[PDB]
Amino acid sequence: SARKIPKGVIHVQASFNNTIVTVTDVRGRVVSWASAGTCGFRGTKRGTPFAAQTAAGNAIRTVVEQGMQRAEVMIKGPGLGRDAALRAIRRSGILLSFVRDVTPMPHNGCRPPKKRRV
RNA sequence: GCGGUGGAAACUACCAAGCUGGAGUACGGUAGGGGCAGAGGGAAUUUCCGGUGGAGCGGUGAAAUGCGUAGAGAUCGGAAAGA
Repeated sequence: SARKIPKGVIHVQASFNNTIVTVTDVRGRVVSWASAGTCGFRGTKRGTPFAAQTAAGNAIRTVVEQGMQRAEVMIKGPGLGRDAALRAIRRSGILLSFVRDVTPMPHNGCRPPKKRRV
């Protein structure tokens, strides 16, 4: 089990080739995580909006032991996995308070690597 | 062409004396990522230290090497580091 409080943050690591749908409490002990590599298929298929939908659905379908009402989602990063994930959470329709972005916006910190030339 | 000699004085040069628009300086402002030195800053990244949780994470045209049950990645806190 857990603390049994039905409010908790959801983080969506939407990568450029993957998604991770994790869900955790206010302190930060994770109650479940499920990614595109978690839900079966793996390779070039993972990181597509069907993987965001299935990974989000298989992520938050297992919080029915909690039955969280007051949801709040804190996504991160670029990729094709955001909008399908928000349509998945709104499909489950639980009390999504506010979604938000927490993406790392650097202030010219490190040099990003070589351009691809492909 | 060179030399001697007699004349001219506009121009270059010369002698002397003024002139100011050229150029500077004095003064008052004024704008500036001009330079150098000293302090201070916060994102981000990486690594380490803790709590969670458990199988992938990462990557690609598609894969693979890598890393991961010695608990990775993700998440929250704690430091430190250089750029």
